Amino acid sequence: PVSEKQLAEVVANTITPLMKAQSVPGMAVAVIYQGKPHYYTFGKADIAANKPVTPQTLFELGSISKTFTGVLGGDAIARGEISLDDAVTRYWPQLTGKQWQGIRMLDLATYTAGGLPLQVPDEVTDNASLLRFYQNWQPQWKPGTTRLYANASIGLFGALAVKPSGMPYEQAMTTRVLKPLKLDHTWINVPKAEEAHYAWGYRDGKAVRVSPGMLDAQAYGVKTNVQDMANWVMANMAPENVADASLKQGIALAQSRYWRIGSMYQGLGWEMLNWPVEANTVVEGSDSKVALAPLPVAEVNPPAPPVKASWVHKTGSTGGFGSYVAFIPEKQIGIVMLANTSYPNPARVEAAYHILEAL
Ligand SMILES: *C(=O)/C(=C/C)[C@@H]1NC(C(=O)O)=C2[C@@H](OC)CCC[C@@H]21
Repeated sequence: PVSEKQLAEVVANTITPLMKAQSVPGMAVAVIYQGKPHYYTFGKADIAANKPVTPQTLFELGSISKTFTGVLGGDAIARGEISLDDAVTRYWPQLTGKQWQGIRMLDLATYTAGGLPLQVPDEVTDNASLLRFYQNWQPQWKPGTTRLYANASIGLFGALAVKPSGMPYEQAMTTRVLKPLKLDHTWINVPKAEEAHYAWGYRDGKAVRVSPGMLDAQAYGVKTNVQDMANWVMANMAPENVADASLKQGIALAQSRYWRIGSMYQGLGWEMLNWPVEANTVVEGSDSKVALAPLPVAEVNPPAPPVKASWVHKTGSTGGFGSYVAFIPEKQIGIVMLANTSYPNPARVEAAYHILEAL
């Protein structure tokens, strides 16, 4: 098999050149292999302070936060609280606009509502304005025909999905996903006492961190360390090991195939491609020109339950952070790459593929 010594060389020889080429200050990596996570840390979390990256350093996950959103939703579905086939309106009777008529919770969850934009406008600062926004939105496409990557879409699915529980989103997440999985250093809002662990992001020489915004916890506001993230990946890769019945089901639902777009399949948060898949196919869908383009979908009805022979992944970025996670259930291997610099997505998947290919 692969030796620990060999794995360390593979990780160092892949990660060290990447950091130098992409000028990334710090990086924390976890490689899941043979039932155990292996940690590798590099560089700095804060240049000014000269603080090294450690397995406790907190990185902004950006869109990888959507995997937590998906699982939390799947768990609510498994509890009988929500259904993906339900009209959005069942959860928001105030959304009276007739354009929402045939739009389901599935569409919000999978960016398939019909043209919801990338971001919730900055002018949207509260509930009543959020209503104004969706109420005046005019869909470019009919529901279930076009996938357009949007925080305005999945962010609303997140808010609405926790409504029947009676709990605010943050408490629903902590109570039903984070605490049971022992993700004690995973935060939507980082306490004052945990702040010294929070790395600084770096853009083009400026120290940066994520700013607030409507539906941020649902779409891009989660921060964690590489330990919690490795254990999160391990729960999603092997949910047979998750004791909570509905949480086990929610994990499955988030890795289920709802739509096919080219060579990939849309889940709830997670995205998948059939394994074996070559690097060039994964890398080519990594591009922003592609990731952000509106594309037609082929519906999978009924949705297909998780398939073990899959490359499941998700990229995430904020102004100062660049993260990526990928695992193959069939092979029980996975990788987590957290970084305090948003470097090119294709570079992320290339390195992840190369090291996983070594296993
Ligand atoms: C998820 O990480 C995410 C939310 C939409 C990040 N948004 C942005 C952005 O700058 O608007 C990026 C881009 O990386 C350039 C494009 C894909 C999504 C991500």
